[PDB]
Amino acid sequence: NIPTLPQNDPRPEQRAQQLDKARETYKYADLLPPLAFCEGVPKPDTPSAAWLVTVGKVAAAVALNAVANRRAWKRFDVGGTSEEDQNEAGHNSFLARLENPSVLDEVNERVAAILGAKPNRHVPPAQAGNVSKDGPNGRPQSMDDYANLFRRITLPPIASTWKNDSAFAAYRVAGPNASMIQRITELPDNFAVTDAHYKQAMGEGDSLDAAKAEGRLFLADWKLIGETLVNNTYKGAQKTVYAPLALFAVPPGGGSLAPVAIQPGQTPSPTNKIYATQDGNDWLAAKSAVQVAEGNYHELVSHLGLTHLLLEPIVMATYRQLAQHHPIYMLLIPHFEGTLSINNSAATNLIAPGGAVDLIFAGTIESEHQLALAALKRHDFMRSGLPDTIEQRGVGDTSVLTDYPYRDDGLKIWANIERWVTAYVNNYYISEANVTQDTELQAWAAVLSKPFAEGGVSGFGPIDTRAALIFACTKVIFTASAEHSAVNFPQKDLMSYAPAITGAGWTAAPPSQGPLKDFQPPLELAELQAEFLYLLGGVHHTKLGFYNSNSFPYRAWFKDPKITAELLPAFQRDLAASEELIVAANATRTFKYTYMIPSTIPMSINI
Amino acid sequence: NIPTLPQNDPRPEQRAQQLDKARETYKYADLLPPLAFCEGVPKPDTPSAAWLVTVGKVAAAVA
Repeated sequence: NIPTLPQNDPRPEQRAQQLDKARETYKYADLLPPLAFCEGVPKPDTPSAAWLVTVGKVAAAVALNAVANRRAWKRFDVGGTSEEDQNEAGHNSFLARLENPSVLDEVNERVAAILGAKPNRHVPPAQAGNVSKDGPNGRPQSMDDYANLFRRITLPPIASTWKNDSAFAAYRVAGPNASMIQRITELPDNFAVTDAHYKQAMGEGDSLDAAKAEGRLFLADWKLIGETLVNNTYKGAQKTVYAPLALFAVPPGGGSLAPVAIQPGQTPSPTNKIYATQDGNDWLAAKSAVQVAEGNYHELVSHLGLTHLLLEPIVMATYRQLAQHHPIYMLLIPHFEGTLSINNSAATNLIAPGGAVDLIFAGTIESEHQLALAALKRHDFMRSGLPDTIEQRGVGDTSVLTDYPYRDDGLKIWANIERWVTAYVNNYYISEANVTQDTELQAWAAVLSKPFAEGGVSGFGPIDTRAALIFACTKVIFTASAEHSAVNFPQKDLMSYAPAITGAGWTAAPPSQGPLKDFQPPLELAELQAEFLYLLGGVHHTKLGFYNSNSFPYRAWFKDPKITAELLPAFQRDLAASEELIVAANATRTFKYTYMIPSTIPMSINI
Repeated sequence: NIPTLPQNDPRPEQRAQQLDKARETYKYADLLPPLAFCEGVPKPDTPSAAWLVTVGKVAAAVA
C-alpha cells in the first residue's frame, strides 16, 4: 500500500466513503467550551494494554505509598489494602501480559481516582464531611512531614536543593516551563530594579547598565496570571497566587542564568516592593511566590493549554478530513496515540470541578480554565516554531546565555523532525499544485483555520505551500513529542515535592510571616500533589522515530517501502545522532536535562 | 475559667486544635449567592427545647 493524495486516488468513491464513515466515529462534544472536543473516547482510540500495563504499575506504586502514609498516621484494614494492591501488580505482570479484564476497569479507574482526587483511594473492587483522619492531613508539625510523604516513591533530588539560588534559576532554562524568559534592554517601568539589587547578585564589579547593553539581562513575567485567576479557598484556608516579575542575568562574557530581583505584584505599592538577593527570608519567599505562579502557568499554559488542548482540534480534524489513504494522515495519526483518551481524562477529572487542580492550585477551577483559554487564544500557530520563538524572546546567543538546555537540546530535535517531515512531504507532494488541489488537506485546513471562537486553532493557516505543510506537521509532531516531553515529565522529577513548587502559597505573601512550614499546603493536598504528578510524569509510552500500531501486534505502521526501507531510517539515524550529542552534553551538566533525549521522547501525548 | 487572648494563652496548642475541630463543625455553604452560609444546621446550634416549646405554643394557635 502506497498513500496518495485524493485527486490521484484511483478509487475516490471508496476513499471518500471511508471519510463519511469516519466523521461518524469522530463527532464533536462540548466537554470544554470554546474548544473543539471529541465526544467520549472512540473505540479504536482505546488505550493499548501496553499503555495500561505501563501505567498500572505506576498507579499501583502511588497507591502503595498512600497506604504506607496510612500506617504512619496512627503509628489489618490498611494491611489487607496493601496486599490487594500488590496482587494487582501480580495481575499486571502476568494477566494482560499473556497478550495472545484487569487492564479494563482497574487501571483506568485508578488513574481517575488519583486525577479526580477521590478519597477512599486505597483498593478497587473492595467496595465491601472532612478528610479522613487515618491518613496525613491538616497542618504539619515540621517540614519533615512533606519529605516523609514520599514512602514507597523516591523523594526527587530537587527536594534537597530547591533553596539554592542556582536551582531557582535552573527552573527557567531547564525546568517544567522552560520557555518563559525573554531578553530585555530596558527594564519595565513597573519593575525598576536598582544597581544595589544587581551588585548583591552579580558582584560589585558588574553593573546593571553593563548587562542590558551586552544583552545579559533576561526577564520573566507571569503577568497573565493576574489578568485571569481568581483566588479560591480550601475549607476556609485562603490560597493565593501573584503575578510576579523576576529578573535574571548572566556573568560578563557568558555563563549560566542567575536571579537578580523579584517583585511579587505587577504594580508597585507600599505592599508590593522589589525583593533582592540579600533579603534573607523575604527573598526565599519571593522565589517561593514565583514558583507558585509557574506551577499554575506551567500546568495550564505551558502544559495542558499548549500541548494537550492545542492538539485536540488537530487530531479531530485529521480523522474527519484526511482519508486513511492520505499520506499526511500517515505522517500524523501515529503521533496522536492516546491523545484522544488522555484529554477525556483531563477534561472530565483532572481539571473538572472537585479535581486535583481545583484543590491543590490557587485559582478557582473556572479561572484556571480561563487561564488556559487566554493562552490558547493569543497563540500564533504559524509563528510558534521552536527556532521562531527563540529569536522572539532573544535567547538565541549561545555565547552569552550558554546554559539553556531546553533551547540547545530542543533545537536539535526540532531540526531532526523538520528534516524528516521535509523528506516526507516532498516525496508525496512533488508539485505545488499537489497542495492546492488537495481537497482533503484544504478541507482539513478550513476547519483548523476557523476563528478561535468556533473551535479553531489561533494563527493557523493558510497552508498553501509545501513550506506551510512542512511547518504545520513539524510543529504538530514537535509538540506531540519533544515539546510535550519538556512539560510533562518534569512533573515527576521537579514538581512532586510541595515546598519545591506547588499550585498555592498558603500564607499571604513574600513578606515572611513565620516558620516556613506555614507557606506550604496541607498534608492531604501535599500528598495528592506528589501522587498525581508522579503518575502523569512517570509513564514513558511509545518512542519518537518508531511507528507502530495501537494493537497487540504493535507491527510496523508504515507500508510504503520508500518510507520504511529508506526515509524513516534516515530519521531514526538522525535522532540517534542527536542522542549522542545530548548525552555527551548532559554528563558535563550538574542540573541534568533528559527530556530531549530521543530514547525517551514519546510519539504522542498520552499521560 | 477565665477567658484569654491567644498570645497570652498558657495552653496555646490545645487552643489551636479546638479551632481546627470548630472549623469542621462550622463549614461554609452557598445557600445564597454572594453570601456565606452554614452547611445545614450544626448540632450545637440546633434549637433549644425552650425555643421549640415557646414556638410550638404559637404554631398551634396558627394551626
